[PDB]
Amino acid sequence: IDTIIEQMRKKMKTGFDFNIMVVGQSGLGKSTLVNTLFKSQVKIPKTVEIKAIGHVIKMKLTVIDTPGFGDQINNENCWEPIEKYINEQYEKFLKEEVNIARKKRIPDTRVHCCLYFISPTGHSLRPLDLEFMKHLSKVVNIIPVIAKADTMTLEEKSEFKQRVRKELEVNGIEFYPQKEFDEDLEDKTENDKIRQESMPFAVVGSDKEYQVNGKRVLGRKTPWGIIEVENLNHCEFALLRDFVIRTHLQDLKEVTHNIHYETYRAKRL
Amino acid sequence: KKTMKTGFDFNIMVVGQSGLGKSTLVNTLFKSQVASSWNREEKIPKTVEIKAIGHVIEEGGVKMKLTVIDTPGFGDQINNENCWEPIEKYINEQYEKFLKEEVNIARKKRIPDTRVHCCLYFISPTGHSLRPLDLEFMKHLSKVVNIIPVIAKADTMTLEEKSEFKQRVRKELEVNGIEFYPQKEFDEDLEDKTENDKIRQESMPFAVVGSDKEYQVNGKRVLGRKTPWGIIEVENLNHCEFALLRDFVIRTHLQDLKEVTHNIHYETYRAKR
Ligand SMILES: Nc1nc2c(ncn2[C@@H]2O[C@H](COP(=O)(O)OP(=O)(O)O)[C@@H](O)[C@H]2O)c(=O)[nH]1
Ligand SMILES: Nc1nc2c(ncn2[C@@H]2O[C@H](COP(=O)(O)OP(=O)(O)O)[C@@H](O)[C@H]2O)c(=O)[nH]1
Ligand SMILES: [Mg+2]
Ligand SMILES: [Mg+2]
Repeated sequence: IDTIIEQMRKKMKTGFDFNIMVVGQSGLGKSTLVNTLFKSQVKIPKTVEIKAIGHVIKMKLTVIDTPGFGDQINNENCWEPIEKYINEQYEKFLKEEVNIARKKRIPDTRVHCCLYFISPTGHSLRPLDLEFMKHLSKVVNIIPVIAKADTMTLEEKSEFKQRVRKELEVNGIEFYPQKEFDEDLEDKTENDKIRQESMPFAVVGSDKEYQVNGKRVLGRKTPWGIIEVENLNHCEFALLRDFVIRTHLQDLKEVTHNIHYETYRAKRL
Repeated sequence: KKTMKTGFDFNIMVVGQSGLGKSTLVNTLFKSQVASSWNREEKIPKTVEIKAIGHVIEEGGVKMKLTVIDTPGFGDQINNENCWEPIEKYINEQYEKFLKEEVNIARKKRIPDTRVHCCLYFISPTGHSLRPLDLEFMKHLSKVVNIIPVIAKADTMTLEEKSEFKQRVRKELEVNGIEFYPQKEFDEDLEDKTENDKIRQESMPFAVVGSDKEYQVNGKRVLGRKTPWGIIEVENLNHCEFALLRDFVIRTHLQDLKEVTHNIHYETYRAKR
């Protein structure tokens, strides 16, 4: 009997893979948001190693948690461990793609999406964050996210989202969705809304559940009330959730393959 | 009874990375120590120069010149080596001034005192351990001024998060030999030690919320932050510990801060001069 239960836990073939990474200083809620993402589609220690966690939704969703980077006294080249991980998956894929083993289906561990967490300071972006995002954008789709958005009043949040958008433009930071890859009027219309209003996504994370309106929901219980993570009246996690998992999942993979990976392959060959 | 002149000068400096509510708390300190007033509309600009703001304050009937020194943030660059040197320089510049002035060739009855008596070091509520830059920065400052660690934006935390983080900060500071005020080395007897043990092990670091804006709560206007869920009241002990910090620095330990500054820190400067 005990043996019989073991095979059941072993287990689900999937049609495709999607891989998201979270990146930024320690203490910004990255690991919490990883768990939040997983609990939206079904104490946390400091993260000391890059770790990939997968779950079947059929698709295999992998979320890659990372140690804090860009939070030290000296941060020169602090992006290199992340770059190394990303390029390792490109190299893996390159060799799998030649396909000597003649598989029908090729495993894809490449990072299709990188959530870059920005601390909610109210002020101009850190030069370090600008530099970090610049290096990452060369090799992966970057999506800027404002961490711990419950830190901000409504006015502070609007002001800061606008500041971040302006400073990304001024500094020439490539982030997804890139205007360069808008196909038509429908894409330009939807993506302009995303670029100019929705982004950067101001999120709150929690893997704790509370009953609100007689329903179990993800929420953050502060001493002043329960912040409902998936309620758009409370934060923008649901906008981020739907953007990455529903509306632009396929687009993120296509840019990853046809642009970032092809750039890797070009340089490799 | 009461007179126009101030009894003494008291100088507080706020230090920490940008975006931690430092400049806001500067404004909060002055507003808590004072009328019907319209709230600030414009955002406080990023602080890019060291700036001393002074006002005559009353506290328990006595007038003091309270100066709060606002400072630029740090830690936001690729390379933050030696980012404490500008603050160290200001602190030493005041010691130097006092040294040149205390000779008192002008025969003044009172000597103007611009020395930093108290330095509030703001720590981001990160949940884990301290940031290495913060540890190093505090380690350097603790050798030349009185440091009090403060958890910034404490409304960021749940009650359990706040409790654990306070302990983690204390443990980190102790393991690293960081002698923040009240320094154990200067504990003079058992009564002193028993009392300062409580401060070091329970009171500190203070978890604060800052706001120089006022909102009506149950018929009274109070300092607070207006969130979608409610008003976080800065001077309410049930909401945060700003009131404890203010009372500690302005009333109960003000003179002790000044004495440690003059008899220890300033004397070490003067000896090394
Ligand atoms: N205020 C606030 N705190 C959060 C949020 N998400 C996580 N936290 C807390 O922030 C601290 C660090 O979270 P963690 O997930 O470990 O961050 P990481 O170091 O970036 O992985 C913990 O105390 C969390 O409970 C959030 O959305 N808002
Ligand atoms: N959540 C929270 N935000 C605060 C607090 N105090 C200030 N702020 C906000 O934090 C941002 C930066 O404040 P500022 O005083 O300029 O910080 P400084 O750069 O350290 O001087 C502003 O949006 C403030 O309104 C606080 O106690 N809690
Ligand atoms: Mg983590
Ligand atoms: Mg400031």
